Amino acid sequence: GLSDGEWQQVLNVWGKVEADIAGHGQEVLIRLFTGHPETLEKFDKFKHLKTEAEMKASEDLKKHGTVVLTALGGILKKKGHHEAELKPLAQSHATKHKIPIKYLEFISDAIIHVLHSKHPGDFGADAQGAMTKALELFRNDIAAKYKELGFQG
Amino acid sequence: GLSDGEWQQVLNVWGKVEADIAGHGQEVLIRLFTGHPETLEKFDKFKHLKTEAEMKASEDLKKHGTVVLTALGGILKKKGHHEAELKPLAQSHATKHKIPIKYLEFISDAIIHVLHSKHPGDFGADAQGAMTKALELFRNDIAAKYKELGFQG
Ligand code: HEM
Ligand code: HEM
Ligand SMILES: [O]
Ligand SMILES: [O]
Repeated sequence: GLSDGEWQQVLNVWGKVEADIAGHGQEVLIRLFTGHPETLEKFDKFKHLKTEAEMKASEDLKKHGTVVLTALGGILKKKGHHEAELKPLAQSHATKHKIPIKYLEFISDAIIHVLHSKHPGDFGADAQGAMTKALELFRNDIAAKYKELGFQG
Repeated sequence: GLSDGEWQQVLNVWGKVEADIAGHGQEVLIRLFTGHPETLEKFDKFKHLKTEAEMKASEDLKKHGTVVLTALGGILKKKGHHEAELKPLAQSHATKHKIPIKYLEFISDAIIHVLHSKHPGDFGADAQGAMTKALELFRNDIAAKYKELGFQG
């Protein structure tokens, strides 16, 4: 994973990307298609393009490059936000508090019980299943950080 | 990992939690500590709490309950935001376009090339390493969705 400064570096350079997203998107796809021409075959609209000049002249290529970099930017930003909260929690619970995954299972059990007890009208079988799944995602994401850190959990 | 309706159900019950985060948190920790007393042994600052009534009386147990559920809610919500960004892309790239991970590697390297080419002062060695790592996280996250969707990338 990335450190906090590395995430900020990603954000900073993406701001440059978004300041000229059309130019960046064009250049990315041109680099892809010239370096790896087989990738062109995936694109009905593009697969006839043979030269960088032809690629730069394609309005369809330019708008697709923007679509790609817009989508990737959002994924990167949202990953960064999740990481910024997950990472410190995994770090402290692995290295200072030394909390095994089974104990995260136990608190998940308690959360499910408390929610069912307090809010049965908002916690029927499907909603309880949803929360059970969500808490498992959380535990798994912590466990993956534990493994990176070397903590048995 | 959850459907859209399941995420809605999670966020709906979480809104109920947020109407009294401290009460919910207190109740979760007391459930945990009463059911699994070894978990209370991890909290050196709660060594004075032995009985259920003592737990109920503790200002700091309740405050810690707030800390725990505030953190968990942020992580759950941010996971949901990231999932929702990954979802449309993994759907199409697995099931319609059928883009191998090797082609995602190619476009990742193309992005790094373009950023180096365009911004060498800003996008030096460390920032390039950051972006390289971030794009690997992206590819691995899509690869995990591919396997859930039955697509060998
Ligand atoms: C950073 C990686 C990538 C991102 C963020 C990305 C994003 C997108 C987006 C947002 C769309 C339009 C909506 C959709 O169909 O999902 C799209 C379409 C498509 N992508 Fe990707 N893509 C990536 C990599 C690739 C690669 C490497 C290839 C092929 C070698 C590819 C092939 C396609 C194809 C064929 C379409 C449909 C084009 C059309 O019919 O207009 N994608 N991509
Ligand atoms: C939903 C799961 C959990 C969440 C979101 C959570 C959250 C937190 C947060 C936000 C802190 C303060 C900042 C930090 O040190 O990271 C904390 C501290 C701590 N957590 Fe957790 N925690 C969870 C589960 C557990 C479990 C199950 C245990 C023990 C069995 C545990 C033991 C501790 C301890 C010992 C501290 C330090 C308390 C003190 O300040 O003295 N945590 N936790
Ligand atoms: O794409
Ligand atoms: O905690």
